[PDB]
Amino acid sequence: QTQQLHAAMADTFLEHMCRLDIDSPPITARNTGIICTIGPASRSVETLKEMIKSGMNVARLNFSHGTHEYHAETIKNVRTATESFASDPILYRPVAVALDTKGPEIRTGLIKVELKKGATLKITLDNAYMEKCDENILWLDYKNICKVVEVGSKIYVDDGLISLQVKQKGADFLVTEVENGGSLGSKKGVNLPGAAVDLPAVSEKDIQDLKFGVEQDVDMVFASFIRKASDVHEVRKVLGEKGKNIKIISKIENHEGVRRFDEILEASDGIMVARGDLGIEIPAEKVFLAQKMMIGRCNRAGKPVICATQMLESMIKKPRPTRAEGSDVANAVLDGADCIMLSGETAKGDYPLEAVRMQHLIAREAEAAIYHLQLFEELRRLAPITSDPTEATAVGAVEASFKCCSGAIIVLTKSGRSAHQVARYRPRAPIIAVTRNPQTARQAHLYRGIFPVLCKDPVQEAWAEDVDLRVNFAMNVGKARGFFKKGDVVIVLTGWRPGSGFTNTMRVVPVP
Amino acid sequence: IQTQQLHAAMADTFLEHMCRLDIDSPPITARNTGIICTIGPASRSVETLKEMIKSGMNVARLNFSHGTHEYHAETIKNVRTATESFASDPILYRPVAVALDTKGPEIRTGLIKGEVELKKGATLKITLDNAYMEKCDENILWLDYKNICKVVEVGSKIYVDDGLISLQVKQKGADFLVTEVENGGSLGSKKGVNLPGAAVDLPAVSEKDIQDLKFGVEQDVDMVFASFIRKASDVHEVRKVLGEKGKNIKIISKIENHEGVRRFDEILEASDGIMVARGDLGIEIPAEKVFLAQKMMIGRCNRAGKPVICATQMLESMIKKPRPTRAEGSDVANAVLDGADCIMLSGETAKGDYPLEAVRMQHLIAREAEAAIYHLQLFEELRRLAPITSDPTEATAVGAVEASFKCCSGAIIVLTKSGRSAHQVARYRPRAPIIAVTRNPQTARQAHLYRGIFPVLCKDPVQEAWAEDVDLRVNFAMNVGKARGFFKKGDVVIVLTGWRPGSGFTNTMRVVPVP
Amino acid sequence: IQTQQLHAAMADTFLEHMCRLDIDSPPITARNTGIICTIGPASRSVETLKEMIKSGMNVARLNFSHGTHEYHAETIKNVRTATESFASDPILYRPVAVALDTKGPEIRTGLIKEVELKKGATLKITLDNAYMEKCDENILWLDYKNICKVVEVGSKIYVDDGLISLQVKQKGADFLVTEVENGGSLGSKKGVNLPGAAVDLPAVSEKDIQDLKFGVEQDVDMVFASFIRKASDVHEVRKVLGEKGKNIKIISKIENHEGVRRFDEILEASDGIMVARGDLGIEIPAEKVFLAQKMMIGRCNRAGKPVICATQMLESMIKKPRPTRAEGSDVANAVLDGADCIMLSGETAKGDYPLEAVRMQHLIAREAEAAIYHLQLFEELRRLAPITSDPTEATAVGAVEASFKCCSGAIIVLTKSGRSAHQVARYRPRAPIIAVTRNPQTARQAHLYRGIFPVLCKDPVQEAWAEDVDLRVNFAMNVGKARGFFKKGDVVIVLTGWRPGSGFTNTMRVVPVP
Ligand SMILES: O=P(O)(O)OC[C@H]1O[C@](O)(COP(=O)(O)O)[C@@H](O)[C@@H]1O
Ligand SMILES: O=P(O)(O)OC[C@H]1O[C@](O)(COP(=O)(O)O)[C@@H](O)[C@@H]1O
Ligand SMILES: O=P(O)(O)OC[C@H]1O[C@](O)(COP(=O)(O)O)[C@@H](O)[C@@H]1O
Ligand SMILES: O=C([O-])C(=O)[O-]
Ligand SMILES: O=C([O-])C(=O)[O-]
Ligand SMILES: O=C([O-])C(=O)[O-]
Ligand SMILES: [K+]
Ligand SMILES: [K+]
Ligand SMILES: [Mg+2]
Ligand SMILES: [Mg+2]
Ligand SMILES: [Mg+2]
Repeated sequence: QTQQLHAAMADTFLEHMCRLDIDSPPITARNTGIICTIGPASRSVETLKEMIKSGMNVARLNFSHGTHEYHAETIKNVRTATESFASDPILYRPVAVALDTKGPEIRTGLIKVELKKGATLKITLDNAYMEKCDENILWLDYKNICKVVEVGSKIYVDDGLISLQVKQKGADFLVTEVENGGSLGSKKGVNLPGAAVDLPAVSEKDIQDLKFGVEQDVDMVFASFIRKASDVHEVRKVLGEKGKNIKIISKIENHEGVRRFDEILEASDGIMVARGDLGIEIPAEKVFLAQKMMIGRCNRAGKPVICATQMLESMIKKPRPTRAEGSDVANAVLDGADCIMLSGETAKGDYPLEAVRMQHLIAREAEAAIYHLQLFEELRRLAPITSDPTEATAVGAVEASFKCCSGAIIVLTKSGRSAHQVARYRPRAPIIAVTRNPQTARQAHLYRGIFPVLCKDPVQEAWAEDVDLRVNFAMNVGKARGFFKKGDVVIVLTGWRPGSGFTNTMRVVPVP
Repeated sequence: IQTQQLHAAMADTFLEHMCRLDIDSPPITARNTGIICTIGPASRSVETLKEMIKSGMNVARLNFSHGTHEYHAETIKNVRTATESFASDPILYRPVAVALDTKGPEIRTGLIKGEVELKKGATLKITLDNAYMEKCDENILWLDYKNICKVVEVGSKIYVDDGLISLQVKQKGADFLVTEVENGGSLGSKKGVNLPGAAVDLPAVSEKDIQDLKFGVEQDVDMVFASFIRKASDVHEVRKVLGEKGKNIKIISKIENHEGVRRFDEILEASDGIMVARGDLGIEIPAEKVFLAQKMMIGRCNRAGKPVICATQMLESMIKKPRPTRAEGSDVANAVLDGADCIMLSGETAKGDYPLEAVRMQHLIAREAEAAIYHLQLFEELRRLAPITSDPTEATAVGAVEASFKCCSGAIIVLTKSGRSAHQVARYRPRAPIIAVTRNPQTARQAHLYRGIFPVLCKDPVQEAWAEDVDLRVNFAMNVGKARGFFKKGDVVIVLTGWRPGSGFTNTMRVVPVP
Repeated sequence: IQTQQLHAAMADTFLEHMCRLDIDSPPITARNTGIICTIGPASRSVETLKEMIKSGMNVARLNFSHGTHEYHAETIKNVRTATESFASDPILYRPVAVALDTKGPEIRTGLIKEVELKKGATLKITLDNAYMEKCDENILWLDYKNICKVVEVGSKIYVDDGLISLQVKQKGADFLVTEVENGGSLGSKKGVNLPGAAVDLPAVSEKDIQDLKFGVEQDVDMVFASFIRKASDVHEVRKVLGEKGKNIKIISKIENHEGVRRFDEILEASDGIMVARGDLGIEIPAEKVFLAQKMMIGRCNRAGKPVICATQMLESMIKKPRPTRAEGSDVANAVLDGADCIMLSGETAKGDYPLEAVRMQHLIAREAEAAIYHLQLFEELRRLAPITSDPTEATAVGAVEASFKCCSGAIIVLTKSGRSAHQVARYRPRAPIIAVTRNPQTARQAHLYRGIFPVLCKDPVQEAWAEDVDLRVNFAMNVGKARGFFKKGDVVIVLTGWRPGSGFTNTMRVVPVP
């Protein structure tokens, strides 16, 4: 029994669970993409190389902190570490760069502090106190707060750990009662659930950052606090035609984003289940519901989805994660998430590498436990009857791959989409996407199962032989990575002519 | 609005699928189930034999329990004359197989003394005395089976003429038997006799059977329907007689008795296909049990990828009437819904008053039945029970069929020499017709045994560049498709080829628009 | 090893289920599908009519397109004489329903001057009543006096079970000139069918009203209403049956294109449906019948209402003691489709082998019932069942579920109107439903539903209602033992109510047999 072969042959979901075996080793290929946030603990080229070794697929820059040149330097360090392996196209791994926006977030000022259950707290908009915060007065970013808050509303501060109830309202001040204490630091996040904030989804600073990313030639944008389709369209407009290829991933962080989800998903390249803010904005017991709902609909719609925030919190201070954290990652993968994300764990943690290694390990185990019979089956029934060659070839390829127990599905692609279409049907076997486009190579990490492979060889002449060469390139990468051996059987997808959108050929071929 | 039960096939449950079946939903012009017609007095003329091909006959059956070698030699000639009369156009031409159905170990009566009527109660004597072999009446009756008195019993039931006459043995003699008529009816000349629950010792392949098989090999037949097969060793005997000169001739075992049903897995395994011979079976085992046997055998053949023919009395009524009974229409439909590769007419086309109308009716019902097939559940269950194999051809076939459901394709075009590339696509039961393009005339004719395979014979000379030779055969299929109304210009199609010439290199699937 | 296809029903897939079907696995002695026999010259005698009950006839059909009112009045008397001849023993006694099948809006020819028709030779059709008994190869008379208004130059006219076909060449005022398209010999008073032509004959005619009112008086159990085409036609039958016969079940017969199309409309207004294949097979194309049949049986199963598969199930046996392979196959499939009842017409009305025909239906239905994939069936019937807060329904589903679990020999159900039993039936248990009632009419009507064994209690109403219940439960218990449905040690499901009167069933008990 390899990678839960006996588990996947079961008739029922329950019999499948019962047959799950801890002593059944997974395949060396790991399908779920890993996204790491880069900060003080992971910024050095030296450790940044080791994160790629450990399995980081995408690098996140959080734009709610740091200056433009702080990030410009981070990107440089990432590309230095990444291209340090470029001297060997076979073992080399593309690494994407992601810009996560600040967005319409509310922050406190600087502390001059411990708060007590009962003791009152005044909230001012007076900029004279913006660096003089204590147990009596507190300053905020949101200068229009007094228009949307209420006598009796709950205000949450610092990851929703401090809660306050508004007793009295003023013109530019609010009198609150501390409902649960804890200590208050500098520049902390503020939430207002059940209160319709009027801050724009794309602000002035947001426009600056997006235009900056376009120039830094980023791969994707994680747009914070998206609440409707019109907000997604605004991000597109700002990115413009110069960055029209940059992927837009909408972050669902609030009640409205959950509710107008179908509206949003439709207008976006992908979705991130931003659990941090979401866990404050809606009740904490409801998050798993939202998470599973969104991952399912993304799976149904073939668009990428990232499970994010607090997946391994413990590891910010500890070398081993809690049982619940290990359980959380596994389930996120079993839910069908394309990518999983580390934040604090890799930005400011004491154990950034161990945290990444742990994500690889769990995702690989979780991928084996996937009931591929029922999954692929249900994904067919819900797939549309289409007369598009590419789609038909993709379904057929995945189907063939389950039948001949193949080691990989090799796919030649320019824009990435040929590979995207194979991925949405979730084969067991890894999809090796061979492209010459460096950007689509990096972007391919958003999709579950896609192993992007960048070809550096010059364009041969006879297009037939040029194809063959790229196919053999994939073949060598496969052998070297231990995805398959010599005698093994493999699926190869090509097109009848050059250019995007002509994939129509599936071949079953033994390995050289 | 809603073609070939598209709304019916999209249902979640088998019951919801039945409820959504709509009489006003027209089927596709392609009909997948093969039709096999028995040729006799009513269908022997080249002239009417042409019209049977027009109507949809795919295979011609010669029943070798009647007629002389040269009677059949002439029938075959007439068949090939009618078939090649369309050969002047490779696009509209249809290959037609020839089948030899053996006499086998059957028991017959003698001739009625110069129609005798039998009465419930009146006794009847059965003699082996060859002096009475042409002097049969209500008192004496002669038989073929000279070893009958060794396997029959005082109290055994003997059935005569399609099991319509029944007799109980009262006394046993050395060469005679005294019986009591249990239900009457009139007795004719040379009628079939059945002995259920009595182990007959007649050989499966007799001397006459060997003569007929060797004759078929020489007449270059396509398939053998072997009567009264009871075990694997009987199948192996047919192989041996057919020899190396006729090693390509398909062996279809006919299940006609209790033992054949029981050692079925043993038999199917050793045979190229199976025929559910309902006529004799319905006498040999209880009539209420036939449907069980039928459904069991069709399912196991579907599981095993081997062809299966539902046979005998599918449209009896039409021997004398232009319209079939409601039960007969229902029977054909169910046979197809059960998953039968071919359906067969016997008396209906051999000696009937309406041979053509009988064939037209089979086409019509089979086409309607094929639309009503719950393809979601069928294909699905055929995957789960398909073996995990590292054979390129098989993987390409499954993927092709899968792709065809996805892009709603009009056909799956398959280049094949031996037929097997096409066989492997057929066992997964696509909606779309499989157009099998071959140069081998024999595999073209044999391809009719498999559900969904449209054999197409290429007469063009071998082009040079093998690449272009392939392209030409692919375009040949394309033209046949357009002309037959299987697909139009803009339509999407699946094409299966190999990486090099020779059998067993199919590994390439292409999704291609039609010229 | 393996009783009534136990190994076949344990399969994971429909295909694996087919493969595991075994001819050497004997069925249970209980047979669930109801048998309906048409009574005529061959089966009219009290003496043979007793033997039909012995063989398994559950309902008796009277075809009202032939015979006079007193012909039928006599037939009914003979049926009730044969039936009550077993009444001297309540345990072995079997209730037998009486059914009135209407004539309806049918078209007939006149009397022959038999005459032979030839492909090509022309034929004139007259409405002139002077020729109504002078029919030959040149002239032919008809019932439908408004025919010339709905037929066309080029229309096809079918005569005698759709075996003769004619094409209209010229149209007149009261005549039609046709060309014979396929011959055959023409007899007296034969059925005529006009497909694709909208006939304006009323669904319930004057004669139909007379027959319905006659049935009400003869205290019939059900009405098979011919040529129903819309819900308004069903409502007309109700009105005529009135309040004096409001308990008489209305089974609509689907015989034409319009009836198929407005089926949901019809089924919804009717107590049940009959797939009248004879006329339907002429009215719509013969290749399309199986589709219609399977569609209608499925929808009736979904809707919990009875459905009868009818006409030409065993034609061969009108003249032969053994049926054709196709006929044996047809019956089986009709049962496998989920039909509540199967019907013999010519086979028992005018056949040479009425008894052998009934015995054959028993035998096939019993084999077919064993082959039923009960896992998938019951399962799909739950998913499509409505979430209801009705006690009776909940108790029925739970009972059937319990019966699959404890491999029970029966489900015993006390019922007055029959409905408690109807609700258990629609979920299709393996085990036979023994419905114990005192109402003689609901006992006879219970035969319309698959699986229901109606049992009539003749004992006087005991006093303590608790003991009165117990007695009826023990009555069922004795009937079960005597019929060989179960033994002493066996386990059984019992359904009762908390108080007397209809619609209080809410109690399910699992009980060993005395
Ligand atoms: O970007 P897409 O839509 O995946 O297109 C993939 C294309 O790549 C090919 O494999 C060849 O690519 P090139 O044109 O770059 O040589 C085509 O056959 C196919 O149409
Ligand atoms: O059904 P078969 O006998 O395996 O035929 C499949 C063969 O057809 C082909 O497409 C053409 O074969 P030939 O060139 O020998 O005619 C081969 O590539 C492939 O091996
Ligand atoms: O099917 P119905 O007409 O609702 O009959 C069920 C009724 O029969 C009983 O089992 C017996 O009551 P009766 O004595 O009135 O017949 C009741 O408990 C129950 O309400
Ligand atoms: O921004 C995030 O990652 C969040 O809110 O979880
Ligand atoms: O062999 C046959 O076809 C039969 O017995 O019916
Ligand atoms: O009347 C009928 O029963 C029919 O037409 O089938
Ligand atoms: K024969
Ligand atoms: K009638
Ligand atoms: Mg956030
Ligand atoms: Mg035979
Ligand atoms: Mg009728």
